[PDB]
Parts: sequence; C-alpha cells; structure tokens
Amino acid sequence: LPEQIDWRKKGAVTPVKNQGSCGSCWAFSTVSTVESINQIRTGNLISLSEQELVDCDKKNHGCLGGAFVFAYQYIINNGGIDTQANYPYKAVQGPCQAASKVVSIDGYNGVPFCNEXALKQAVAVQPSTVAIDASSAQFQQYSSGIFSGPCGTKLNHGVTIVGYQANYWIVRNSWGRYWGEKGYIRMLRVGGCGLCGIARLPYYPTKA
Repeated sequence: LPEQIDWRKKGAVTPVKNQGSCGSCWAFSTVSTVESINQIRTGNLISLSEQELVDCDKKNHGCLGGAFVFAYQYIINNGGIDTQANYPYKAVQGPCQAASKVVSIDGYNGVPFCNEXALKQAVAVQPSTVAIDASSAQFQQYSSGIFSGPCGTKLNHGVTIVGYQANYWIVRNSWGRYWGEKGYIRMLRVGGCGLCGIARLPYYPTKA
C-alpha cells in the first residue's frame, strides 16, 4: 500500500460543498463517495445531487439526520442518482421530484470496525465514508494543522476520508470552504477506534 495517497490529486474529488443549516451530512458524505468511485471507474468526474436524497430517501430524515446504509441502499434501489445541476441543493427538505439516473453503483461494503489498518487499505482503493464525534468546540472551531483532539467517540457527524499520510487522515467535511483547511481537516491516526471515533463505522460504495 502507498505510504500516502490523496484522491484530490488524482482527480476523483469534486470541489468542497456546504450543507448549510440542514442536517444532511449523511447525504453529502455518502454522495461524495459515489462521485469518487464513478470517476475512478469511468474517468468521469460528475457532481451529484444531495438534495435528491434529502427529499426522496424516505428511510432517512432529511435535515434531521440519516444513516449511510439507507442512503447507499436508496441509490441502488432507485437505479441511480441525478446531478447537482439538475436537482440543486436548497438546504431544506421538499417534495421528492422525478429525476434522471445519471450515475449508479452496484453495492456497498463495510470496513472492519476500529481497525485503522483495514481502513487505510480501503482508502487506498477509494474514498470512504466514516462517522465521527464532532461535538467538541475544538473540532467545530478547527482552522489548520493536524487535529489531535479532544473529542469523544459518540457518533453524530458524517464525513469522508479522501486520503492519508503516515500520521493522519485527510478528511473532507461539508461545511464549506471557510471551515478548516479550505473545507478539510487532517486528523491524527491514533489507532484503536480512531480519533473522535473515526474508525468506528466506515463504508464505501462498490461499482463493477
């Protein structure tokens, strides 16, 4: 496995997005991994619709939260997801619209829990979604550098790992460009269940 990898440098990651005052991080994180696996498999980088999930993924709760599994499942059962351009983000749940199926995935896989070595292996193949405890003030006001806590392991926020170095994970948040390092945060690799519990619940989409 590479000692380091950054999917942003390989053309598999779209510009940073902003979920606004809507608790749809479960949608932004999940969709991000689908945008990435599609580019890795087809060579085409396309920005997809988070709003579609917020409005139509009924098993989840729009701006009130949701789970990764149900998001990936919706995409699969629905036969695909539309683009950001065709179904723009409003930061508020609204009536589910009919949509075109531009990008599709075949399934999703979970990574063994609290095993950063296995997580490293998954990330080396493609960006993966993970849940973390983002309740600490230090995480919320993070600006730059390698974040090393403090933070607990109570899962309450979804983000995406788009790369790593020997000492840290490169994490893509969905709070816009003005948070952290242009929308990203470098989190220290500490083993166990990971910093802020980042290694507790990882998943990634699959596409033949």
